[PDB]
Amino acid sequence: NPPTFSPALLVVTEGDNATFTCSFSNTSSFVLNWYRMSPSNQTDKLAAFPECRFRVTQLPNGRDFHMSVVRARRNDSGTYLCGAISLAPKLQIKESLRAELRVTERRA
Repeated sequence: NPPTFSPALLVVTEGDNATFTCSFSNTSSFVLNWYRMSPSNQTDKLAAFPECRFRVTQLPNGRDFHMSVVRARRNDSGTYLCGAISLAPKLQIKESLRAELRVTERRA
C-alpha cells in the first residue's frame, strides 16, 4: 500500500506553520521523501526521513510522519506529495496522491 498524504487541501495564512501527515507502513527498510510537485518550475524534493523551513518527523506510532513548512509564505502554495522508496527485493517508489497547500495573503 502507498502512503496517504493529508489533509488533501490545507489552507493556512502566511506566517503560520503548515503540517501534512504522511501515513505509510511497510514490514521490511524505506526512505520517505516529501516532494513539491507544482508549480512546474518549483518542483523539488523538500525533505526526507531519515534526515531550513521544511521538516519531516516520524511520529511515535512509527507509521505517521509530519511534513511541516515552518512559517509558510505565499509562494509555498502548490501541490505536494510523499513518496516511499524501498530497496528490499527490489527497489521501487510508491507515491501518495497529492495534497494542496493554499497560503492566504495577510491583507491588512
